[PDB]
Amino acid sequence: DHCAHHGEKLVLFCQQDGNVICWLCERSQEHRGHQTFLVEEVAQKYREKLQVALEMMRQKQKDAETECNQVAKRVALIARGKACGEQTQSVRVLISDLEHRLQGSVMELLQGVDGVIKRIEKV
Amino acid sequence: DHCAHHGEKLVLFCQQDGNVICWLCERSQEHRGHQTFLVEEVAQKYREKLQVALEMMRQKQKDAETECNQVAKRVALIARGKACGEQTQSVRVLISDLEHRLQGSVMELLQGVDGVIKRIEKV
Amino acid sequence: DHCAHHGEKLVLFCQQDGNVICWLCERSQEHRGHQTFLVEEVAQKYREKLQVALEMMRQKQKDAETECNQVAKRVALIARGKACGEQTQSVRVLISDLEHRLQGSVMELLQGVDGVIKRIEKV
Ligand SMILES: [Zn+2]
Ligand SMILES: [Zn+2]
Ligand SMILES: [Zn+2]
Ligand SMILES: [Zn+2]
Ligand SMILES: [Zn+2]
Ligand SMILES: [Zn+2]
Ligand SMILES: [Zn+2]
Ligand SMILES: [Zn+2]
Ligand SMILES: [Zn+2]
Repeated sequence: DHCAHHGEKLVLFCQQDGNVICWLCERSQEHRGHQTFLVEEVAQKYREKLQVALEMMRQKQKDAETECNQVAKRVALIARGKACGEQTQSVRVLISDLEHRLQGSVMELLQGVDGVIKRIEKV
Repeated sequence: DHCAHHGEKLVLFCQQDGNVICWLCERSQEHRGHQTFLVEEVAQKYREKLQVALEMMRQKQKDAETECNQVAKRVALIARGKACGEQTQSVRVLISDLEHRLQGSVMELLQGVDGVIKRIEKV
Repeated sequence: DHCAHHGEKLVLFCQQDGNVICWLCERSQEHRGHQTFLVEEVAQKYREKLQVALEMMRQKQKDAETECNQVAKRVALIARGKACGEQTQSVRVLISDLEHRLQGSVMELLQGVDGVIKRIEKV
């Protein structure tokens, strides 16, 4: 909950970068013309954004594996089950990440959140 | 002298609200587009504004009661003295408030000061 | 490294004044419309600016005294050596100041630096 570089409170959320920063960070050239908000005023927006993204991926994952289960119930179908495992990997990691961000604190929720958003957009 | 919500120093005076706030308060949506100044740079303006308002009300109160004393010196004049007591109430409370704001600290002086101004304007 | 007036960290450099100030200083009327930067982001600019200024004055001083040495090697030439001592005084003090600013910390480097710049410009 503290900026390791400046030793100040991490309480500002930059919309350009999706990072949680301190007031001295806000002055640096990195965020010269960036719009910041209080962490306490963007949490709900992103929390609901990740909740829906988690739900839609859980549904897509449930559909995928119920199908993958029928194949495995027949047993080279083995290589097909291997493909499904490799294709759905990034979803399993993303689902895990969102479950961590939602259950945890506001720091874990928002830091680099916009990066997790764009990864969700990819699938 | 501290913001109970954010634990920061109350050193900023918002002109839109007439409140003494902290730097994190200044970031919240409550003061999205409000002009703030240092508490130490608006005290004199408001101090003299309240001094004159106190003086003009003390004079109006002195005139009123000297008149109210003549009536009571006759003794239903009793109900007339009761009316005067009810009519001049808000002035007695305002005079008291200003005496508290002027004698005390800068916090008591400026917090919600603009609210006391508009009440002074009413009479 | 602390603002004696406000007790806050001296981490902001005002370009209009050439002073190192705190965030409460930045709010005062003194710097109403001044551009500030992080001390950590202007040090290099001024450090190199003073390095070149020191070098050019050391060279001008070396040339001057080697000439002053020839005169003193003859010995009223004494009054001429006295004039040289009085003429080159401000350079000897400026050279000393720059050597102090460059060797020391960022505070000593930048505080009132722009004042030392204009004195360097005079010669
Ligand atoms: Zn920082
Ligand atoms: Zn940024
Ligand atoms: Zn599968
Ligand atoms: Zn506050
Ligand atoms: Zn306000
Ligand atoms: Zn009366
Ligand atoms: Zn200061
Ligand atoms: Zn300035
Ligand atoms: Zn000489």
